[PDB]
Amino acid sequence: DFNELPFQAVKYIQKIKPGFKPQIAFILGSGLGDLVDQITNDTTISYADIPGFPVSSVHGHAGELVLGDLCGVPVMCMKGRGHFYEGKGMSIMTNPVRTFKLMGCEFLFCTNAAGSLRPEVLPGSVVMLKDHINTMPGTPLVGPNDDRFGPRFFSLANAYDKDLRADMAKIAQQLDIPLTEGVFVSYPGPCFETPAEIRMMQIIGGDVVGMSVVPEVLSAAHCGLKVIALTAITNLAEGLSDVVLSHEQTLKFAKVASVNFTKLIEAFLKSKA
Amino acid sequence: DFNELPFQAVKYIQKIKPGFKPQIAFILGSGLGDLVDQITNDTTISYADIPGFPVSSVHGHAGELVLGDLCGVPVMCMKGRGHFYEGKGMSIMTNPVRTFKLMGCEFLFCTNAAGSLRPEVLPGSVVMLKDHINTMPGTPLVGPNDDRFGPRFFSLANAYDKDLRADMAKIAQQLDIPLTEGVFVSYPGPCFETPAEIRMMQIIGGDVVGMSVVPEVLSAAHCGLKVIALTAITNLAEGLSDVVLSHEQTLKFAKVASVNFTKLIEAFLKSKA
Amino acid sequence: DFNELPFQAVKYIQKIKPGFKPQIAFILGSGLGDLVDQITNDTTISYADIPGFPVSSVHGHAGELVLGDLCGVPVMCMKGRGHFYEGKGMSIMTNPVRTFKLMGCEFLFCTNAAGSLRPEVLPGSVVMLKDHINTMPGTPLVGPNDDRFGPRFFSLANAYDKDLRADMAKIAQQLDIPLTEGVFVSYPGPCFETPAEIRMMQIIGGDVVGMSVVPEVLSAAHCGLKVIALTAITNLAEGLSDVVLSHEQTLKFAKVASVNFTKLIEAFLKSKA
Ligand SMILES: O=c1[nH]c(=O)c2nc[nH]c2[nH]1
Ligand SMILES: O=c1[nH]c(=O)c2nc[nH]c2[nH]1
Ligand SMILES: O=c1[nH]c(=O)c2nc[nH]c2[nH]1
Ligand SMILES: [Cl-]
Ligand SMILES: [Cl-]
Ligand SMILES: [Cl-]
Repeated sequence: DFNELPFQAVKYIQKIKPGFKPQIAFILGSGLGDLVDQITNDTTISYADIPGFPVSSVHGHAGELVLGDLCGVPVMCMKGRGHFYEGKGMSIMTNPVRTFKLMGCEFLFCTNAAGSLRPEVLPGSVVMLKDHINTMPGTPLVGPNDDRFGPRFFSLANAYDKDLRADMAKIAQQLDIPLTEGVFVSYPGPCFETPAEIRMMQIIGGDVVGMSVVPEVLSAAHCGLKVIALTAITNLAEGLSDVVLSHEQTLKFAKVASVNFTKLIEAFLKSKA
Repeated sequence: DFNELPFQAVKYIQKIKPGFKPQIAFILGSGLGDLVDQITNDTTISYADIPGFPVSSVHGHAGELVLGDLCGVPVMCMKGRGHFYEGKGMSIMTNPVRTFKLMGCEFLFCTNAAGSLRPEVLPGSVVMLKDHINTMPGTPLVGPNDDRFGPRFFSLANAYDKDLRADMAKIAQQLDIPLTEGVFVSYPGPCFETPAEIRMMQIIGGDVVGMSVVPEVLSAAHCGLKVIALTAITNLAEGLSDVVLSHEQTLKFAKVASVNFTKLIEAFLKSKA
Repeated sequence: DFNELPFQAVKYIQKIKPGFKPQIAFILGSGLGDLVDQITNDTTISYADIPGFPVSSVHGHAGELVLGDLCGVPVMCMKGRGHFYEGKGMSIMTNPVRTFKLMGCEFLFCTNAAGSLRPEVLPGSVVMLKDHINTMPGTPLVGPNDDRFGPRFFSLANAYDKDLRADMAKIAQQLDIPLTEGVFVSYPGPCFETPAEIRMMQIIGGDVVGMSVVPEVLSAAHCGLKVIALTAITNLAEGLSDVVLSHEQTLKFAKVASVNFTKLIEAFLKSKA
């Protein structure tokens, strides 16, 4: 029955907001939740009410899907995501991503907060992801394949769509907002990484490290939903500075990064309208 | 009851083909399924009918065990394997390998199709595996130990038997068929690897990358079944060429590689008869 | 109900030994089990009788908790641990560690036997751990967070307490016992590592490799229990010598290492009394 959930999600969403045809899906991580306040003609749906969507174990911290118009683009925005560290496995974002796909989104704009493995890319920066290295155990597609959504095996050669990256690089350049491209390393968490793990990630070629992104990106590649993913850098990774990592610390720099992050998103959306 | 399955498999196989005493076990991966057509005095058993053997989730694509004589050697050939990405865990090949052991095979000849991490080892090549690096989560032997089959802890120093490798290297040299030796890196799949993951695998010392081999090889080391393993290279690994990876692409070069792969297997078997 | 087990463990332990107020917790791995013989005013409790404590699958090899006075310090010593390879997941040491915490221990002294990734650190040596790289799948804290014990996210910057390391380095220097500091790499097991895996671990910056430590250390960091961890080197890691790895081989050098290991522990305890 897990496999049917996106079809039920679609029927539910279509009944709540008849007529609505989203063009772009968003996943809103730390610092970017507030972007939903800018959506007009909006409808908000609790994840508790949408089949297959993640429900947090923390009382009062369940996410919401916001549907509406943003900068001339019809969007469906997940305010909140599920993570591998929640204990529901790597497939925790597969049904939501398939729901974006079936709703007709042309692509997914994934956002998250994370640490920089490069000392010269500082807290408060935004980075555009160009590839990943997965260190979470397994992948979301382990298990029987649902061929309704995609093939048993699939290439990750364009997992972070090349043309969307070129589109956004042009926007950043127009805005004079620095936007490096980096390789994302996933980590299971929910502890932050040790300093030795961070040095390992540098050795194997990582630029950014975090606890999300990979599950939803792999689920998207499987069902052929294009992805662009940008990250708010909230700290240099463990061992690279003397800052104490904590969710409070994360949220501090996520707020900072959100100022330019929002300018990039708005200009990008206006360019797609 | 999972632990008893090989004893039931043996009783079943012995009833279907009384008298048969296999000398060598094979696991036949992509391109090498057709080798079963060369077996004489053959009996074929659907995996569905053998306790503990893997049954695919894909309608009509269940494997078969073929018992008979090949080039003067009594063999038992698994046409098809189970993989970690099927979602039954790392132990999906443990009962079949224990079945080879209890049936009396002197060793296991493992075959698979995979990508080359070395640009100079080209698609259509055959490589002999000499060691592995496991990146799948856990190992097949996680869980209580079945001491009927092997010890709680076990060395992997000769996981790809040294003397069998020397035997096969002599065969390849006699035949003038190039046969490099390589370190195999396992990957969970069922996505292919990203280009950054491939560079990571090069950095850590890999030569070949694929989605099988390790589970059955670790299960074999535990129960003391010797292993020789050869791989058909079906592509350079992701990012090392501009080919699009897909199962169709795999099968294309598996057919090519199978020509020399079969010559090596036949000469090797004649040398053991 | 898993989450309540440490509270039940505490009530049970307090009833069996009313009044007892441990200052330091120990986990006793290979070669160091015998240290419990030196505890006075001792009480011994089978793990079978303590809620949440690990019970081995091997008949007759269940561990025991020993409570008493050692070198002027009230201690609670786990003689035996649970491991990831037992198949109960990464959380197999979480309840025992939380039990140490609730009992009031000021820190945990973790001990284990393991392989050296450095050829110049020889079998029979003792190493003090300063950091780790986890290669086991996931972490003990994957799943809903029990905020009674610690936060959803947590830093590993001081996972091997810096001041305890300085304390012990002074002891080793006073005793003229060599004590290098090393990065520990965890491995799922229960196979030992391949030679290629060992070279990978050297490449990524490891100094010592073993099948425990990480689960209990991460559980301790989550609930804020300070850790000092020392390792008995029982072999150079696979491929670095011609010794055959086996539990028998491990136990051989664990006995050797235990002589200086015990001197270090005794002097360290006297310094804390
Ligand atoms: O895994 C992570 N590592 C970090 O450094 C970080 N910062 C924010 N979020 C993060 N996640
Ligand atoms: O994991 C894999 N990587 C590849 O490049 C490949 N080619 C065939 N089969 C393969 N499996
Ligand atoms: O994973 C391990 N690797 C080893 O070399 C070793 N020696 C003792 N115990 C060990 N565990
Ligand atoms: Cl985030
Ligand atoms: Cl194959
Ligand atoms: Cl130990």
